[PDB]
Amino acid sequence: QLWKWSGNPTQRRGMKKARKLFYKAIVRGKETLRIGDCAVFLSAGRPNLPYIGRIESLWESWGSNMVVKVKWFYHPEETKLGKRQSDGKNALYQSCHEDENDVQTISHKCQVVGREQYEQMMRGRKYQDQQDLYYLAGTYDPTTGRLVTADGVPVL
Repeated sequence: QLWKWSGNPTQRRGMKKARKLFYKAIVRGKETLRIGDCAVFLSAGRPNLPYIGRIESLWESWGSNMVVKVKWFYHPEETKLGKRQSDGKNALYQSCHEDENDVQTISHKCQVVGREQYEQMMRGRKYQDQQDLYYLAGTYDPTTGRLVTADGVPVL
């Protein structure tokens, strides 16, 4: 019931300069999590719906501190605009705003696919409101507040 490293690491420096050992993947029993896969985390603050992010760099510092750098997704409720009318279920807005967190705060691996792929996948199972599959709806920048659709269309 914990996340452990998987595979040989590589030593490097910098990245807020000090020394660390960067790994490529973590494992929790049956579950695997490689760099590039999307993961739902364990959130507790004021953000509305669960934080979901893409892993960019896993490392361990001196003292066995497991740190994961995450590029954040954004639910429609977390933007400066509310859930757009007819936005869709399980919509995620891509962002290029990243930060570091603890590796053990990862709830479970998830998938982020296109809208048509999302609707083709979620066609049968009656238990639809899950937390394992989401669809990309566009790009959101928290610094500017601007957000565009999955086709490059800014909104108001």
